[PDB]
Amino acid sequence: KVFGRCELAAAMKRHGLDNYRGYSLGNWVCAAKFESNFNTQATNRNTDGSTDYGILQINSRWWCNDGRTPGSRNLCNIPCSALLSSDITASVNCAKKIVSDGNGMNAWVAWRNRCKGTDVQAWIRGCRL
Ligand SMILES: [Cl-]
Ligand SMILES: [Cl-]
Ligand SMILES: [Cl-]
Ligand SMILES: [Cl-]
Ligand SMILES: [Cl-]
Ligand code: NA
Repeated sequence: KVFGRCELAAAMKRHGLDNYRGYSLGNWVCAAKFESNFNTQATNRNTDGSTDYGILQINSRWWCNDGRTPGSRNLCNIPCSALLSSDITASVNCAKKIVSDGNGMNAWVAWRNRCKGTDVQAWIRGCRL
């Protein structure tokens, strides 16, 4: 599923991401835009053999099991394929664990390089929330 901007903002708000660990909703929409272009089915392989999955490009090196990342962890206790669903529940719940692990949203490289320090409120401007 390719979400619209305001559609995704509303879904993330319903799932409790607005101001989660102090990160306003616009931060999460901005991260999703540049990680996946709002596409739940996005995948990308990393140099070390791990793979990033879904709307927030969560990495099989630490967070999910895809059966092909030897020596990795599965800290969200899910198969990585669950992060590609049109229902974003699994991605949101795993992202909550990630952002709580000490480094905040700096875990998302695209957030750090393209959202951090910008006017992220623009990403939810005009949306009915
Ligand atoms: Cl957009
Ligand atoms: Cl915001
Ligand atoms: Cl594995
Ligand atoms: Cl949902
Ligand atoms: Cl933080
Ligand atoms: Na893994």
